[PDB]
Amino acid sequence: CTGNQQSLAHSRLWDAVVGFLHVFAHMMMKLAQDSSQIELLKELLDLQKDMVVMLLSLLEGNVVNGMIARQMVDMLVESSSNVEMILKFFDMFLKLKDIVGSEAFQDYVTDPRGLISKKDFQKAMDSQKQFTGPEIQFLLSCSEADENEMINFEEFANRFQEPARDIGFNVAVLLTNLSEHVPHDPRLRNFLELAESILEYFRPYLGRIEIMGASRRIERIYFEISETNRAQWEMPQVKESKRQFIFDVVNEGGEAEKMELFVSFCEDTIFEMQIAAQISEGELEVQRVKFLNYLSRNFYTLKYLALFLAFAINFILLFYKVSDSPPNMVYYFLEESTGYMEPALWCLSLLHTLVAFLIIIGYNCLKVPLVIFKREKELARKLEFDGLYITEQPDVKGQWDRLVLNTPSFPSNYWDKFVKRKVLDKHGDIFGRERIAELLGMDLASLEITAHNERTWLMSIDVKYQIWKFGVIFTDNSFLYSGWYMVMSLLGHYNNFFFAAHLLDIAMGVKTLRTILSSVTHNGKQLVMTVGLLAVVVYLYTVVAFNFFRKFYNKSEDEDEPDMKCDDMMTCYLFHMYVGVRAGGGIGDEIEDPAGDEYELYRVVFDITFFFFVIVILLAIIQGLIIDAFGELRDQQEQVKEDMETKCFICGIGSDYFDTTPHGFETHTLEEHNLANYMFFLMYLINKDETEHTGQESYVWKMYQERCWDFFPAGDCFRKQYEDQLS
Amino acid sequence: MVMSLLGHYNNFFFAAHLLDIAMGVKTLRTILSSVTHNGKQLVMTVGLLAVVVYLYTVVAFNFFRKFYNKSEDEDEPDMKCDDMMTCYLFHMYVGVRAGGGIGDEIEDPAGDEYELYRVVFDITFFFFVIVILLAIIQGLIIDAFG
Amino acid sequence: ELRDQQEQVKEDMETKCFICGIGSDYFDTTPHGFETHTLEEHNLANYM
Amino acid sequence: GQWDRLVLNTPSFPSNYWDKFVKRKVLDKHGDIFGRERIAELLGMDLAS
Ligand SMILES: Cc1cc(C(F)(C(F)(F)F)C(F)(F)F)ccc1NC(=O)c1cccc(I)c1C(=O)NC(C)(C)CS(C)(=O)=O
Ligand SMILES: Cc1cc(C(F)(C(F)(F)F)C(F)(F)F)ccc1NC(=O)c1cccc(I)c1C(=O)NC(C)(C)CS(C)(=O)=O
Ligand SMILES: Nc1ncnc2c1ncn2[C@@H]1O[C@H](COP(=O)(O)OP(=O)(O)OP(=O)(O)O)[C@@H](O)[C@H]1O
Ligand SMILES: Nc1ncnc2c1ncn2[C@@H]1O[C@H](COP(=O)(O)OP(=O)(O)OP(=O)(O)O)[C@@H](O)[C@H]1O
Ligand SMILES: Cn1c(=O)c2c(ncn2C)n(C)c1=O
Ligand SMILES: [Ca+2]
Ligand SMILES: [Zn+2]
Ligand SMILES: [Zn+2]
Repeated sequence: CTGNQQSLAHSRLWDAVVGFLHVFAHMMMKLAQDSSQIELLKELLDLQKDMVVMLLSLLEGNVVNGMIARQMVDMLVESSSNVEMILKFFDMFLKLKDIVGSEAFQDYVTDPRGLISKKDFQKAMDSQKQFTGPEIQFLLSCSEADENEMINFEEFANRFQEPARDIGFNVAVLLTNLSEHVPHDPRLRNFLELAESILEYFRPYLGRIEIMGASRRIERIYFEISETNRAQWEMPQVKESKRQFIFDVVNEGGEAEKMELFVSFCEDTIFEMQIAAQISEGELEVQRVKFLNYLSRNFYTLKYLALFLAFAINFILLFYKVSDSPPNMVYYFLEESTGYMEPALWCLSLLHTLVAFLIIIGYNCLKVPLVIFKREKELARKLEFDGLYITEQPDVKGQWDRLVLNTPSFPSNYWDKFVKRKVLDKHGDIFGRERIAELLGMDLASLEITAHNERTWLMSIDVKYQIWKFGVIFTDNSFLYSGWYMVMSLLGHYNNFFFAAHLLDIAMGVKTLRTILSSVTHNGKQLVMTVGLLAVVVYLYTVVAFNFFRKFYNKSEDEDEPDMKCDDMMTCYLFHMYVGVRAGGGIGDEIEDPAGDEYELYRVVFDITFFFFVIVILLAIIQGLIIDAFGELRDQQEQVKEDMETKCFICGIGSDYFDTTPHGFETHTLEEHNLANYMFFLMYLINKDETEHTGQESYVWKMYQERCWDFFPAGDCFRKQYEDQLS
Repeated sequence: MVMSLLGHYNNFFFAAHLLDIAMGVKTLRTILSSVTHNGKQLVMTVGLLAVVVYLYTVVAFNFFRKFYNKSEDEDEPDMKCDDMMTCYLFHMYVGVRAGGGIGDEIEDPAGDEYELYRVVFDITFFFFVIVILLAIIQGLIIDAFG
Repeated sequence: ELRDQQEQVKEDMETKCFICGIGSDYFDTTPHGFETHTLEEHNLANYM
Repeated sequence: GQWDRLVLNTPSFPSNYWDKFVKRKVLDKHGDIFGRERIAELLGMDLAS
């Protein structure tokens, strides 16, 4: 609201702030000289944290060159000599941790207790040339004396770091906000170099983002990112979902759902991260949980020991021979005279059947939730928004899903556990409350009569919900492939040739191969037709042979024994389709010459036409289709890599508009619109309270809690509105 | 230099310098870099050929050993498909080069015993290998040239 | 080629208006801009 | 890189790269931050002398 931000811009509020600036720079530098003064100083840092966030919330709704920004900067330079004293206090107490991490001063202490001598550590700071002369006696006075041989550099590093943590980040926000807001202020240029160390210690934990709300203006929004949110973001199990999410959105997804899939992806990744935090490192439950944690943690590598074994049980098997007298036919092993192979074969079989099971359990305990999360989310959301069932009517998927609504735990992974009430209330009467409570199993009256508002897993394991979950998982594809790998492994103990069907998983995983495997199924609906066309053409050329050319079809040399393959038309047709399309010269290559004048010319056309139509055209098209489907699937993976280096993926502005300066597009992508920044912003919003969301924060949040996507830039990024007014 | 020097050992080595015409002559040097341009995705295709011919060797070693008698002599039986390490080499040697698939080099399935199954074995070995993969490869090669 | 003539159609019908020769970019400066434009401004069904 | 980490001690590291004073430059610019004497030992400069 401007009407308050105008009145605050015209009082003596700056002159109030200047007095608060002068008391802050002098209270700390007096209070930093005792251990028994530290209780007071933590309160002071939390106070000026709340002061500068008032300055930030005063500087929201800010234009690039506005007088509020200009009254902010001269007030900082009317309060110069103290505001560097607070800046140098942040600057000295941050390099103190980075200096003491060097081994040059751990070598300067020879005490095994760690109690470094004061004058010894005094010349240590005098050895490095970054601090000043008065700084070390300021630091020696900050240190404890303890018979002048003990400063205890370890506790001295982190003592004044954790209470000074958020405020040192927060002051860097305001400095980098205003410097990004107004250009050409050399006092700010004096300020930014004076506070360089607090920038780089608080640049990775910072994140920038740019949203456009509040009557068509984009503005830089800033936030904190924890160490924990960046730790479980740079995991490959999270990253593999992203690389797929990059693919199927820019390839087949339109510009509309791009953002809707993005926040859905932001929902799903946030999920996997919760369940990865769940598994991060009488007692039957405890032992089993340790077992599961061990499994899932190794899960990525337990697949490699399954691949090895399987490539070994083969090199062994590749040594079978057959004979009558078993040293009827008795399959046995060559016995190459190495370590007894049979024994090792049995051992590896066992293993390959165990290390499969423990590949199934891992999948069940890792990738299941994120699927029974994707289903629950999508369902509930297409329920309380589109009113799928109560108003409209369904898709085998939908019919199957119309089974858990009665369940007492419908939202079992979808965080929102109140999606029951919402739908009822929003269609309360329109479709009959009691009817809706019956459909959803809420128990209406008693439900709302729940005392909550007013005032042994096997033991109670709901059956019906388990049935729904198993149905949906068995409907999954990747679980079916792991079920097939288990079933083949198990069946292998029946006959080791089945340990030659795991041998085959090298293929379905090895990238360049997996493409060649999807080629067939990519357009089978238009390759099966071609095969069928081959079947019908060979049919038509079989019928004529069965009406006029039966005479020639005698593939038996024996004078007496006549074969006459072309008598039972079901036999002639198979003869053609078996040795016809494989002759390479057509059918006429496998029958007697037409030298006989009888129908000689007609057969001379039958041969040539069968060859040309089939073995030159169709046995070509097919190959054609195949090779092609292999080429296109090698381009869909190309266009992505192309455009991700050409478009911003948030706004549809190419790289040319950001090529009018070095690293223009690069910098734009790297800080203006890193989508990682957006996904972090979503987590930061979800984490903090509601009573603390600032204006723009609460605004974007409340436009998210009802699924409106008008707060993404999509058309201009802070260099099309203010391009002229900023250099 | 090493080939030239070794040539004095046996003049056929003066047929390895003969080959430098190639590595310098532009239009050729391209054809030579084609193979190494994407070998990481052509070696995989070869390997896929190896594995498919393997899978079609195993079935022949479990049900079709009977047919694999490439020796005409009445007495002397060859039976190439007895030592699986022998049957697999027989396939990978005269299989992918038949141009009509493996079924072009064995006795006819006229015998009703497993006649239909062999009529599918032949056609599938031909289609999957000699029409698809021995095509892709050529494909990869020609492309890398384009 | 006969598999591309059927491609270009599906491409451009999602790129041009078919009544005015204005692409989808000019109607991309707002959500569903091109979509709304096609759906009410120029549904040729409306003309017929 | 590992192989290149062999000539830094050599008395003639910049043998074709015209700049033959690239020894001093690096020392001076990281003079203390990483220990002069340590850097002179790494680069075979013989610091003081
Ligand atoms: C380890 C491995 C390496 C290679 C390499 F080719 C590559 F280059 F790709 F890495 C090689 F390293 F060998 F060179 C190929 C496949 C595997 N196999 C598995 O990961 C594995 C093992 C057992 C059970 C299952 I399930 C799997 C497994 O995850 N399979 C699939 C096919 C990837 C599962 S899916 C159908 O994609 O969901
Ligand atoms: C003279 C010549 C002509 C032709 C013509 F084909 C062309 F049209 F290209 F000019 C021809 F004139 F014959 F038509 C082709 C190759 C040569 N060979 C050499 O230059 C030669 C000789 C000996 C040792 C070496 I080393 C070379 C030589 O430089 N080789 C390479 C292969 C170019 C060296 S590299 C691997 O490229 O570094
Ligand atoms: N808004 C964006 N516009 C264009 N490209 C983007 C955008 N956001 C991220 N990227 C892309 O993300 C990539 C970041 O580099 P990086 O290699 O780390 O990611 P990756 O190639 O997908 O694989 P990974 O990060 O897992 O190693 C860059 O290619 C960068 O272009
Ligand atoms: N003026 C127009 N510009 C671009 N596209 C148009 C225009 N008018 C109609 N269309 C196209 O007509 C299609 C309407 O969707 P719809 O699927 O119903 O038609 P269809 O795909 O041709 O087949 P059918 O309507 O018979 O089911 C949209 O793809 C829409 O882009
Ligand atoms: C896991 N999770 C989310 O993913 C989420 C949320 N609110 C919004 N989202 C996206 N809550 C409360 C939540 O617990
Ligand atoms: Ca508030
Ligand atoms: Zn952008
Ligand atoms: Zn129009």
